[PDB]
Amino acid sequence: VRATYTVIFKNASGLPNGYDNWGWGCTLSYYGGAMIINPQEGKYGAVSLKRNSGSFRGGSLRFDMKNEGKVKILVENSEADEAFEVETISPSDEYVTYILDVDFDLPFDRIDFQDAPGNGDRIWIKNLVHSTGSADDFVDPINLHH
Repeated sequence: VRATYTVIFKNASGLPNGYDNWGWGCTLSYYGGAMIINPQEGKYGAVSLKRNSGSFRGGSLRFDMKNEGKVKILVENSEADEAFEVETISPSDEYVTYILDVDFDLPFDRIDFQDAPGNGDRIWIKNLVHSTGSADDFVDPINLHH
């Protein structure tokens, strides 16, 4: 089957078009094309990118991230009140591109980036894309565009 790629955002100057942030305990800013999340210490803050209409199903999530502390990646189904941890990512000083399988058995309409250690470490995200296909079959439209 042909995979469907959905670019949520490439360079960000604000929240992605068609998305809200249903997170807590962070302030967000935008510079260099990154969504810059500054969690508040003690809050275990998260951005929870909420798709205003419709849902994704399985597949994979791709994004560029750099991060001062561990970052937990999750997805949620709002109607079902269920969250699913996808991955925890170690600190990195430089952007890394991740492509991760989403093994959640339900559709998801939120994607979360959470300050796992709760110590307020900043998180920088660019180039967030969903594919209906697997992480291994991902043909990256961001790098192709370059």
